[PDB]
Amino acid sequence: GSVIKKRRKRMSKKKHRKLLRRTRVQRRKLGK
RNA sequence: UGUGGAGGGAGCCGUCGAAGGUGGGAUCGGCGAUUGGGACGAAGUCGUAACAAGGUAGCCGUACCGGAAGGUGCGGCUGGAUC
Repeated sequence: GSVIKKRRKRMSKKKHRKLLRRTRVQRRKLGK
């Protein structure tokens, strides 16, 4: 088993997560 | 025998009636000032996060935080090394 794969996975996950932290307001108070 | 009679038609009325209109909706596309992140880039800036115990072992899930890689906490795994 390697960890390169899991790391690329992890990075995509993290960037999407931080994007959601930054847009937690706009998503809610836009898409109603 | 007579403008007689059935009877029929014209004509008219009603049912159904396409197209035309009104109506608020569905669905499908396009545009959209601005805003995202995605790929590639020549060559550059910021750092050293990772690979050897990568110099704080990494990694999974989650929460918080941070200029950025990332850091810390709780639990877990070895796909973790020496003795």
